[PDB]
Amino acid sequence: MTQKTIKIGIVGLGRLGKIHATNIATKIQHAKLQAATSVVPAELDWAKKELGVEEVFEDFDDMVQHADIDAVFIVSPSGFHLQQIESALNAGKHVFSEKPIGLDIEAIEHTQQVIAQHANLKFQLGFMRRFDDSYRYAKQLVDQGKIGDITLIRSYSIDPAAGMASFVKFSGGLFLDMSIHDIDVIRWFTGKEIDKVWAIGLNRAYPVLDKAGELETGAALMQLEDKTMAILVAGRNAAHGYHVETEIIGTKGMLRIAQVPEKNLVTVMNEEGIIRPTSQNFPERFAQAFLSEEQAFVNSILNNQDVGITAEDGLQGTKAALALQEAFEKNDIVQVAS
Amino acid sequence: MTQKTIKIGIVGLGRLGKIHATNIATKIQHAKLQAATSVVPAELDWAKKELGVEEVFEDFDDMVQHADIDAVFIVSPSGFHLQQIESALNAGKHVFSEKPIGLDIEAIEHTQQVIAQHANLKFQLGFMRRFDDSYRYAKQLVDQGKIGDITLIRSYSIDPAAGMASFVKFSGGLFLDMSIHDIDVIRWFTGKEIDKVWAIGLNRAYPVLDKAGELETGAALMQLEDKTMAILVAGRNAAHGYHVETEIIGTKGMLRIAQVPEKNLVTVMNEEGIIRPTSQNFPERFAQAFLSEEQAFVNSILNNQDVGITAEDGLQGTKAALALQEAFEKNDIVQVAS
Amino acid sequence: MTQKTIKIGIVGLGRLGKIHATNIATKIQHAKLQAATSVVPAELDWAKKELGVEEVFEDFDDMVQHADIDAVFIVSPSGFHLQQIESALNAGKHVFSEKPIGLDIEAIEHTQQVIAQHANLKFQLGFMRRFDDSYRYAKQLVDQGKIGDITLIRSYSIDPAAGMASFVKFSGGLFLDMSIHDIDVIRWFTGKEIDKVWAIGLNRAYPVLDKAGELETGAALMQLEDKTMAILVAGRNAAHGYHVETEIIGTKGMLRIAQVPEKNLVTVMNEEGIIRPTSQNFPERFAQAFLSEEQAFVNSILNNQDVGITAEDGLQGTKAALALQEAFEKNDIVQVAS
Amino acid sequence: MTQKTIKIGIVGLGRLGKIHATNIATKIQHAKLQAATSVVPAELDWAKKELGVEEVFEDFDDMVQHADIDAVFIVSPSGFHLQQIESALNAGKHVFSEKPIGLDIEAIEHTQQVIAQHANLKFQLGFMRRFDDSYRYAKQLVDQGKIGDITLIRSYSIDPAAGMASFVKFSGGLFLDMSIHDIDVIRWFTGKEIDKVWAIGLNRAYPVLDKAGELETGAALMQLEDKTMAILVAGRNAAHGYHVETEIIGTKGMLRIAQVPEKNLVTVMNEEGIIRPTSQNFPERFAQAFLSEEQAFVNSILNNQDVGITAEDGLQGTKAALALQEAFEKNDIVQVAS
Repeated sequence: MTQKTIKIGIVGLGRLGKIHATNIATKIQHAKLQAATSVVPAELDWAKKELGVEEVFEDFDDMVQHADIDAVFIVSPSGFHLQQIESALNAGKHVFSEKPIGLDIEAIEHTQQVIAQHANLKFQLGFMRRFDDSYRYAKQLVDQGKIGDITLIRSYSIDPAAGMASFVKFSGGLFLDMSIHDIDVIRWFTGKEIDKVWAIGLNRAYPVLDKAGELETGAALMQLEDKTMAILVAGRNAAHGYHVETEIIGTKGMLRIAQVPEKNLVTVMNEEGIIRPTSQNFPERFAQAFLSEEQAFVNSILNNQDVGITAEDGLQGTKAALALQEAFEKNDIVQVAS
Repeated sequence: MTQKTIKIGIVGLGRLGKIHATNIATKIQHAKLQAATSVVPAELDWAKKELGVEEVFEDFDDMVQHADIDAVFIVSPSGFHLQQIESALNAGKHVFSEKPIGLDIEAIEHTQQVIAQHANLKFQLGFMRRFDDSYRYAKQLVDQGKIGDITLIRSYSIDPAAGMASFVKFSGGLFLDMSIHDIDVIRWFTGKEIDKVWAIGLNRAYPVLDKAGELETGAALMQLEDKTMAILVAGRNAAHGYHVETEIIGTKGMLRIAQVPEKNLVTVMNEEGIIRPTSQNFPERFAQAFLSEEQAFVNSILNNQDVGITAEDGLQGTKAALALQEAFEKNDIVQVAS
Repeated sequence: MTQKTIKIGIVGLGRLGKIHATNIATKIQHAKLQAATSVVPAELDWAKKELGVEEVFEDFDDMVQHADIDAVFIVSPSGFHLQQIESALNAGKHVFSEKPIGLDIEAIEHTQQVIAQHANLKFQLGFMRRFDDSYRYAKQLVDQGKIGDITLIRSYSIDPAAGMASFVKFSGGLFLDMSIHDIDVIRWFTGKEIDKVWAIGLNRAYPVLDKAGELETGAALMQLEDKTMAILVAGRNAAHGYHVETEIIGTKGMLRIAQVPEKNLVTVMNEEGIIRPTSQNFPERFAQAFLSEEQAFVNSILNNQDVGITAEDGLQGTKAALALQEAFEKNDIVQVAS
Repeated sequence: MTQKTIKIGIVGLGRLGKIHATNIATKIQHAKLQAATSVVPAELDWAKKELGVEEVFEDFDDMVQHADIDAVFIVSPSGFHLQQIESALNAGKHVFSEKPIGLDIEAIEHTQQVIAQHANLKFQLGFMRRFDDSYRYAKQLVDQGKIGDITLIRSYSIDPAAGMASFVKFSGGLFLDMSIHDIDVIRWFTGKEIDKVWAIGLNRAYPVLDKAGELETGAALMQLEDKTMAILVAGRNAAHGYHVETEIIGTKGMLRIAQVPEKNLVTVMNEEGIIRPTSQNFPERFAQAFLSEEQAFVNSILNNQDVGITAEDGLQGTKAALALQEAFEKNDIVQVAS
């Protein structure tokens, strides 16, 4: 029978890792979750009991050398992405990596070289908004010329207040954590790069974040290479739920993706007025996008086609995020290319 | 100087009467509130102090015979409308009357005759939705042919729950009280008459209304002369505010007027979700429409033009409402013309 | 390994049949599409090529007697449902049947008996709205007591105008075709039965439907056993897309499910105003619900649990729809139990 | 009789001047439009014919010295505001002035001194958003503590594309023209001043604006004195109508004023999807606010109360706008106080 089953090994079984693992094991066509790596025991036992994973490992290199797998999903903390990407490729495995690709520009370029030396292997970064139905619908309108050339993009990513308490005592920075997907969306929609940025921020609700070098809310203005404008807001304290919204203003029109984060098709009317319930967290909002990107990765290997999300999209995402962080600490305009 | 000041006398200084009186005295161009009639003393003192009305009367005929007025606003209880309309016309005064025109078909036809014998005097019924900006905008689309021929109209009029307690111990019927404006809207938009109706109702939240021969919620289905369909819902127990909504389905499109009763342009987002505050009562929702119909009445006299709301619109409104009430009591289909 | 793979045979490979078949073959866990029955050759070849179905049949009884299947999906025209349900159960197969269960009350009761004689086999009717995320969310609010007791339900099912031309030359009636899901929704939310109904209708846009004994738009008012009110509208000519909307008015609140049929989270702003794109047809709107009901059927067999959609829900749906049709032809109130 | 009629003279009978003049003459209580000044003949003839203005003048000082007026409305081009304000106050007239107060900081401080020397005369600047029902409703929520302390304000003012052609051949700058009301809104809601700003802009749709030192779209990021953040967008090319929107993010919630610029309560559904018509221009959107601010000015004189909009609100508005313009030309962060 034609085009068989891709056996996948996963590393990282935190919240996001468990989503990918569960999806691969139960919902994704032509895929099997064969192996898992974690150095937390309870996580490996979860993988065996809940998902019936056959091979467990305490060490990533041990998994890639010995497990019966064709591909890996890297969902470890960001500091490990580059070394795990390189090892997997060197052992002849296809690679899906969560964002960001890495944290250090020099180290990222070393990985770009390794990736280029394995052109026969698929490499995909987890920019899942590119697979979200609403984002894709908007991209289609833009590609068809329906709003003309893009003059301004505004994107907000604000985590729910429900997670603030855990964060306070729980980073890498606000823009690195929260805005990388927004940076990618800007590049994806425009085809252009970010030139210079200024970013400001505030810890009003939780001033303890000041001493921790963290931010609860930040905003940025960005000028792109052709003088295109972009506005970012990132935050960790949205009272109404998970607020991810992207606005595109063009010469012929305007559109918004999730102007408000509608949960479903239910409207409630009571003494409080007219109420639309909201989506509450990222797994709820982006459930479909996660499944679609996972399936796209599996199909890319089976059909030997490139998905079009490159190490370069990863590098630029990290670079712009670093530039935003630097602009915030200096409180001055920073050029991204520097 | 050209086209002077219309002096107006008012009878009825309940909630609605006070709105008209205040508007005429302070906001309406080319009008003066000259006289007021009421047999509640406190009301006449209010009219003198608050509005500086010059002539007060305890008797309507006394006012129309002796006051220095050109026109009257009849805002008395519905049982008095016909006799006050006739008296005012016989004394040579222009007449604005609140709905309904009257309660008894035979008595209404007697008044139609009196009105016909005074063709040089203006007569206007208070169907204020015809002057509401949103209703007028929809009428314009319909007249321009933008939704084609009308196949179905659904109209809801539901008073806020906040008034239920006072109503319980406080009628004429639900459809007479609440649906007359909806009946007029149906006739206004279509140009057609209502043929047969069935109406049902329920006193779920306040079953004490059963013994009082009143209804807290009722619904009706109506077939118009050309087989056009209409649906009515009337109620006294809306939790979210004052719900007045009209939906028109046509062969080429559909529109809704106040799908939800938005208060203003403010959206609130908090832990409850996305909230739109609502309008709470009729004076808030129809403030503009009241002012516009009052000004139209005054201008109709000054410019000697007919506004186009006739005693016949009044008769048919009362007739259809009676038919709905009869259908409800019999629990059977009733033909309106009978 | 525990709880294996349910092999399914399908009959009916029209539009809806192909959706179920594709889903079962590619997306549903623990299921295999093993066999297909059709007497259109092209359909069987589609099933073999596209879905790799192993066993094809020209005759339903041949499939149920000889194919290697544990369960059947009946997606044939409604006139065949009862005889295929009985045959499948008699051959020891679990049964999913699309709506309606059947068309003749007497014949339906015969099938109810056969079903009762096979209590160890699962039987499920395709009322997919019970599995839709938005309907389930509303049901949850209702069950939690959040809108109090239900006083009125309004449900609209209107097919897109895009299908009118094919329908004209293409029935069973409007209420049978379009309103069965609405009838089920009413029963599901309330727990109550429908007592008496009146239905009217019109063929304004396409009067050729008059001679065919069909309806393009119809409306109905229904009184339930406890004097609960329900309003239905069914149609085949919605200009804006596929309009399926359910409104529930309670003593403490109100909710609407898909007040407007939003396609996604994209809002467009151009010279036409503010635009929300709409879902266009049933497969788009109810994609999730179809997958969920299919998975629920498969899991019900594996876990030996009843889903709770019975032959009785089927009987009552057909009965009320027949009553609506009779009320329309007589233009009079009809009691459902008669 | 108590508290008489305020006689008003107006200068400036362009689009905005005609709105104020018409309102004062026909709608405003206790006011009379007595005199008009213009050096365009047709404008004075309009004032006499259309509004029955008694005294016309070609020279502003001639009007203030000789006309029978108690107060003046200054609706001349911005370059004349300061000299006309001073002259009116010196001749003992109450003053309403449109924004901006003036263009030159030094000249503005000279006028502040003149204003201080006439403390017995009312002075009011035309920041009409402070009188808009939706803005006032939001201010009320903020004052009541309902969204906590304000962390970010985003305000957009975008003129309709319908006016671009006339503008191209038709300035003072984009931020001066379009963003002064937004600056005032920020100060009004927060009580805080703007510290530093960066502004960027683009002439994508109409690059001819480059040579004219004008902007079609601009964006700005602002840091306020307590590290509060603000985002501005100003433009002249909105395809969907007049887009004025203000978003306030607080520690406990978020609100938007006119997230989309809804025209009325009508929703249209046709082949294009679900459509909300939009307001098209400033006179339509802010009709109510203009009437309210005019009435407030008249009442302030009659009741000898201060409205609370000062020359200082004017100075700071102009200062911040100049800072935004300077930041744009330098493409660098500018401190407002410098």
